Amino acid sequence: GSHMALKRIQKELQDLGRDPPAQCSAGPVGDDLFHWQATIMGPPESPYQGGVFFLTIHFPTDYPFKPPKVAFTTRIYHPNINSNGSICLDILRSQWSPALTISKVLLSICSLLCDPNPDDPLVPEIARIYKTDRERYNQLAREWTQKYAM
Ligand SMILES: [Cl-]
Ligand SMILES: [Cl-]
Ligand SMILES: [Cl-]
Ligand SMILES: [Cl-]
Ligand SMILES: [Cl-]
Ligand SMILES: [Cl-]
Ligand code: NA
Repeated sequence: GSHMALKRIQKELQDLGRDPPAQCSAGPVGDDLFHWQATIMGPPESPYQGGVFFLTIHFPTDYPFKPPKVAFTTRIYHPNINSNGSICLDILRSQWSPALTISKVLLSICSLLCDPNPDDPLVPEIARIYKTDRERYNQLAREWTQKYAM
């Protein structure tokens, strides 16, 4: 009894090894199954193309009924990800469902890199630039990718 999160995390880890993603990867940090690290590749047609971005993940005690805590540890220019690596994504808060897995979360973050959401922003200056001056947004996102993520 009382191994809800661990059993779920172990099952996700097993499944991940059997049929992993292409654009991202993840796994536990040593013996601590509650602490994972992940990598996301900048999506190919996005201004993040060529970049490699690292993330840290902590699963809560009541996983899968509460969402994982996920943050970037690589700098990225994006309206939903701030300079501390915090991420604003609905499925990490009010739209979490136990149906979601860490692989699905990571793929959703990849989708968010492809298609930022300035209506749920975390960095208002970037949200405004994205919404109204896409050329500038793309150029800055490319420069940040080249400075920090290659
Ligand atoms: Cl159990
Ligand atoms: Cl297996
Ligand atoms: Cl909890
Ligand atoms: Cl665009
Ligand atoms: Cl540089
Ligand atoms: Cl620098
Ligand atoms: Na968008």
